Amino acid sequence: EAPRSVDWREKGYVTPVKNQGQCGSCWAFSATGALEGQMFRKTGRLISLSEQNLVDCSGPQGNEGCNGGLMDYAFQYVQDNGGLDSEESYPYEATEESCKYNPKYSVANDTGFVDIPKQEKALMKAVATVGPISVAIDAGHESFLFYKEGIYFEPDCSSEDMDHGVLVVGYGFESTESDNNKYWLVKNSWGEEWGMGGYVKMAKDRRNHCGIASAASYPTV
Ligand SMILES: *[C@H](O)C(=O)[C@H](Cc1ccc(OC(C)(C)C)cc1)NC(=O)[C@H](Cc1ccccc1)NC(=O)OCc1ccccc1
Repeated sequence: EAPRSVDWREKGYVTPVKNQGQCGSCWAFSATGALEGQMFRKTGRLISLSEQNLVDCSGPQGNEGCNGGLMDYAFQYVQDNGGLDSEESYPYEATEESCKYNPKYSVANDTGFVDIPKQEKALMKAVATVGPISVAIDAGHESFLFYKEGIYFEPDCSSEDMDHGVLVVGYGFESTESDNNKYWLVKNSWGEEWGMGGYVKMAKDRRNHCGIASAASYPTV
């Protein structure tokens, strides 16, 4: 099943890499990334969404602002809230502020989310059919912090204890690397100076490396 390569950037699903700065807001960037993709699918307009709106306002859903949160809680907030503001109307400050949500500037919405079954084959299918997917990974490693090029593979990685929300925008394979040659194409939120222009190729089909298939979901819009 599924194409041998997918890349939602080339279809215009994906906003430029952003930078969460010194705020534990990775979950919000992964969520706005998944939502940006699904709104684009619906409407043909690609609009950067407000991570700050999610940071300040999705407390009721269970999120903890700059201290952490889950993508599904963010999707739940957008639903509960009846909308989400744009990045330009509600810009990123990288700290906890009073919730400033103004429905007058809502440019997005959803009707819940879908959690993907915990298998890479299932992630493959969802990426191929739906668009960018929110995923969490065990990013807690020097080798990840200082990642720059190639297919990321970390022997001590965990498939069960993930700590970092990112966005899978596709998958592929190295004509270079073809032995364990496949990778997920992953949009991170640490600015463009990290990894490959802010992106990382995570090892694909290596028995759920770093837990990339263990917490995948997307908003239904
Ligand atoms: C976000 O950037 C995260 O990475 C954060 C933990 C963390 C690790 C390392 C850093 O340092 C920098 C890289 C420099 C920023 C910062 C923060 N992770 C979360 O927010 C997690 C990850 C996750 C896992 C699975 C699904 C979604 C997201 N969410 C979280 O920590 O969950 C705990 C929780 C919070 C609130 C309520 C209930 C549970």
